[PDB]
Amino acid sequence: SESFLLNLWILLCACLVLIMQAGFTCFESGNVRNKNSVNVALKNVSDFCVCAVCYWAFGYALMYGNSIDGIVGANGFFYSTTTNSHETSFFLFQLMFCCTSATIISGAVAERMRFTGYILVTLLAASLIYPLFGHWAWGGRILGSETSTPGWLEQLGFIDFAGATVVHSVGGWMALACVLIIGPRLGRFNNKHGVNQIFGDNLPLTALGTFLLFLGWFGFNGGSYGKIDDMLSSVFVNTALGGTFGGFVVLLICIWQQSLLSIRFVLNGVLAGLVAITASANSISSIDAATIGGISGALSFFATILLEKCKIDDVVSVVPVHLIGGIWGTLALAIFADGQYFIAGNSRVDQFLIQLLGVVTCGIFAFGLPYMLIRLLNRVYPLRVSPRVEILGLNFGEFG
Amino acid sequence: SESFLLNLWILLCACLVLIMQAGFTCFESGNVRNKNSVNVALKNVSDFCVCAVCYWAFGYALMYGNSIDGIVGANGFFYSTTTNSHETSFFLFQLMFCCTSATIISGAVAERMRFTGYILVTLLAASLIYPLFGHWAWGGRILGSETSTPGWLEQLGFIDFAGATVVHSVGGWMALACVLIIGPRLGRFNNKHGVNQIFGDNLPLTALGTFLLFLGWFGFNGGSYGKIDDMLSSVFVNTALGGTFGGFVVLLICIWQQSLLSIRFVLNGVLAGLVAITASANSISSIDAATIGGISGALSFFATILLEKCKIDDVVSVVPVHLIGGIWGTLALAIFADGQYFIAGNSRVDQFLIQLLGVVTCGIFAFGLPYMLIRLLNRVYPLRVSPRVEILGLNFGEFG
Amino acid sequence: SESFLLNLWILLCACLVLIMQAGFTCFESGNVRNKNSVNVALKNVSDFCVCAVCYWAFGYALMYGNSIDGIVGANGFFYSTTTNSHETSFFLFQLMFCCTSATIISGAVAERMRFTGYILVTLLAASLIYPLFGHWAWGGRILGSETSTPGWLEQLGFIDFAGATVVHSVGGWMALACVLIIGPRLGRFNNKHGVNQIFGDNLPLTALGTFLLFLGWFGFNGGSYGKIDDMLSSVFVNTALGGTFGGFVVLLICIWQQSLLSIRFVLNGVLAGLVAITASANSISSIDAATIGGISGALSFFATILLEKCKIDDVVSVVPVHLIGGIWGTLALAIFADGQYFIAGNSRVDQFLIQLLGVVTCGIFAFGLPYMLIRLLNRVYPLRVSPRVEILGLNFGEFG
Ligand SMILES: [Cl-]
Ligand SMILES: [Cl-]
Ligand SMILES: [Cl-]
Repeated sequence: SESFLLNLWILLCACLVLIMQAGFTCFESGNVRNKNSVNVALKNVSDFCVCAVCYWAFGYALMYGNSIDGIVGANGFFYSTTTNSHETSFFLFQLMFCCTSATIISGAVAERMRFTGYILVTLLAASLIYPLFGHWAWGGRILGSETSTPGWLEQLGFIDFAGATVVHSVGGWMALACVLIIGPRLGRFNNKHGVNQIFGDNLPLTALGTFLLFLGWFGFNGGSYGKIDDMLSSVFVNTALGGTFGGFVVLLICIWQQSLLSIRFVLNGVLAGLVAITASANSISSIDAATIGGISGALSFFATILLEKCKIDDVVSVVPVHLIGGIWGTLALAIFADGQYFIAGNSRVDQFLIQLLGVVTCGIFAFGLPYMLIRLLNRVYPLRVSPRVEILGLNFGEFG
Repeated sequence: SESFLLNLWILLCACLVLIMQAGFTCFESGNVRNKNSVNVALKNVSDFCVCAVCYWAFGYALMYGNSIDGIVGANGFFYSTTTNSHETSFFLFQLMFCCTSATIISGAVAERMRFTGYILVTLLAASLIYPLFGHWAWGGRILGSETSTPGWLEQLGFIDFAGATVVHSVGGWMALACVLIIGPRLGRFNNKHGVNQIFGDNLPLTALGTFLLFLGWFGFNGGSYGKIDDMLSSVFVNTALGGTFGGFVVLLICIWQQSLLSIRFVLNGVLAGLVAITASANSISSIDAATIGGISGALSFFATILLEKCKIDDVVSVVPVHLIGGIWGTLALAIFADGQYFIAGNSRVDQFLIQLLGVVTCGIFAFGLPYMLIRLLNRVYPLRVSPRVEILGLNFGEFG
Repeated sequence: SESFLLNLWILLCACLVLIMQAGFTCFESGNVRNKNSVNVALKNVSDFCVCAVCYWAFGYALMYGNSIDGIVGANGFFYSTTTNSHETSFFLFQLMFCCTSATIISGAVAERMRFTGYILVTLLAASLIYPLFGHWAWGGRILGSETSTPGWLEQLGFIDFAGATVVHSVGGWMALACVLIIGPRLGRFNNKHGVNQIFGDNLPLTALGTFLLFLGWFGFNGGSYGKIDDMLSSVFVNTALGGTFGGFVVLLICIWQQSLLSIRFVLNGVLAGLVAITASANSISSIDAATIGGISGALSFFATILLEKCKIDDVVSVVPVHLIGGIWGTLALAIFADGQYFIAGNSRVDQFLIQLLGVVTCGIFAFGLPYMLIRLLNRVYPLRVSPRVEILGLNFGEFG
């Protein structure tokens, strides 16, 4: 039966996506202080299970089900059986994407968000924000379907190969809302323009985590390809170049400017390069992959510094990596991608405009609505830990 | 040639099984104190090599060779060549299973078992217990054989898709024998009903380890499927749901009862869910996978507390995860599995009875015989470290 | 299209090779002191990105391009498009090999080499040494080419299945040059024959790293196979036996001689066994894989002790593992490999002689030339950190 190879491919790609969970756990846990080390681990596994349960129970239905009004899908609840012989593999892969998007959120708020806060934000992400935006961008993109209808953004021509916007930007916007609402760590910023660095206690784990993320990204992009043809290997090369030029560019910056704890920035550079090529890995050349990735690295470095100037404390640099990288990648698609991947009646300017409309829509929905709901939640159920718990650390203070 | 795809699948699944070794190393090492950190690592790599050598030299022969009397197989020693074009891939995968079962044993006895004790218990597991029980349950299940004869349990109808009993229960029973014989850590229990917690010093590594185990489990189940058809992806979905509902259920328990160091229990919940679906991933629905996994999570939580009440010190909760999860999964198969996977002349009651006979046989052989031999060994070659070595830690005390 | 399965195989094997990067990071970082922990991580990610950029930009061209004079290839710069439907997958896999070879170098010089020194040595490796030796040994071995010409060593009959010489020996020779030039750590050796051990502070990570390397090695060997046939699974079995007998033999030595911190040696044994079978995994029996791997383990143990006697400080034992294992594997091919894999007009003696010529050529070029250039560089740009930085540690002293 023909359908075997593609199913096996998707299943293996889904496995690689799951290693990104290990990667996030390591990346975050090494960027935090020992007194907070256990919290990050509990949240990463807990967040995963919650997200999976939600996506299985109804998130897949909302995102990929037949569209009632075009807002939201309305079938595929408690996913089990299908007549589409690619759908089960696809469901598993898409479940891993949902888990990715939500996991992304949690690294920004480290060292001062209460545990039940991670859970409630994860619920919001998995239940509403991710599947709804998902439907609008990718609602019609069901592997092996005969019967599918495009989401409204998708129909206007919005392109996102593997989720620079759908996964990465959605996570990043929600992370930005979270850090603005809970506020900066004690001791991070002082009085006028004072910025103290707070360094993780297990930074080798952050390099392990960077390599695990990089590995998982091959599955992330490779499993989104929708088929097999002789151009699949070009998605892999472009993934490798995106990440490596992201890091290499930051390395050049960093040698030049003699950055202290340069390890944080080069590692984030790699991740930003990977995020940026996620929109377009299938539609660009190797030179353009290097270019897009490299620029994303540079953007991540400058965005990190900008956030500090704004007194926003994003512990692992979710916003510089995922949000700025994801916006950059989504727009860059219009600039660099071979025009044959666009709508026939779209020029590069037309593609730029719809990529931008997607970016803006994502910001309004994934920053705007969470910002309002999380601010509401926080008035009646404070999300920041007590000063005592922050000082002593979530390990002893929160988890005894 | 047709046989290529299945061979490549098995080889990749075997690779995933090997990442479970990394996962066990991290899971255990994070649950132990720094003064013992090196011991756990030395034992994990050492145990692997010993087990592999044994399985290659003769364990495969005993487990899968043509059956002399039905007790034990008697060909395939020093495995090299075959006329079965699937046998070499299969041998490698089965070798990784043997290594899995033995590795499982070692986390229960942490912080007070002498190194050479791990080695001798590993020898017992790999040489006798695992391959013999293996033969009885799976002796006929040689990928691509024309000529095979079923083991006696297998012949009566005993079902175990990927080893809830064969791998997980066997390891767990041997772990239980080991902890009973070496006894509890100093400072764990006091006088009447006193229970002191002893917490690991690198618990982020235990989350890394949980994700690596979860990833490896896809290979563990996927490589046991015996073929490819369009239902393979359902084994993957059921694996994902088993693990995630295991963790999710414990999370619900834990929020409710406000558990201290909840991270230990949610992580074990995930592993218990995975163990439970290992018996039946190919024969149940997605809803039943969630159900079986979820119940396994709950059982693991309550079993953990029960063992403490019995003053049994199982450091990483091998028995709650692997043994209680494995027994539960093996019995649950009769309750939930589609009856088409049973013998034609078996009802659910008949299947329940043979699943139970398998459970009991496993306990008698894998707990009973090791308990007796290890107790004998311990009289003449004490397996517990000296109090000085336990207090100072196996790193300095044992490994200088 | 037929070419799909092999491409997917190569891409997945390349993914496994990338996990070796994670493995090296863990292996080295656990063998170093906490005060140096961050440096090792920064160097591992930085080294990767640099190597990738070089290999993409021109290293692939030098190594695999059409041969101008036979010294060096001269096309394939900024690799992008091809008419060979296997070439892109191959390029990615070969890029990961180049990164492997260079990464290997860096663990020997830990705790006292300046960061910019790692970068400059990496540039030398990736720009000149690896691709040029690569061309001579493997220049004609382009997956799916019709038009290829063999490198001069290759033409004489030099065999190296996956790079015991090309990857491992090249890295090891360059590592040896580096440690001789920067010299031993402060406090390592004293006066006459005094040897103080300096132990890593996170040795559990070195076991994680050993398992990740072992896993990646399946991809390393499997992706070098050049095709699919029914003997591919035998390369996997031989990989498993090589590594496990390497460790098992050292375990036997170590129990016997009661080695302190035995974990370091057994782990290195496993890696040495894997390195040794890298030359011949496709051409030997399972018994010979065990034999070659086992001997490599023993050699690694004795080489470790020898280097200490010579007052050479190789922190993670790169030279005992990669160089001594790689030389041993390359020569062992002549001894054990089925003669059908040789040139028709070559006996075992003829094969021995060309394997030896390859070994010697590699030493002259990959030790001799780097030794001279790095010694020159060091006169004008000292590669060793200041005593203050070594004592305080590269984390604070170098990275603030
Ligand atoms: Cl935190
Ligand atoms: Cl221990
Ligand atoms: Cl260093």
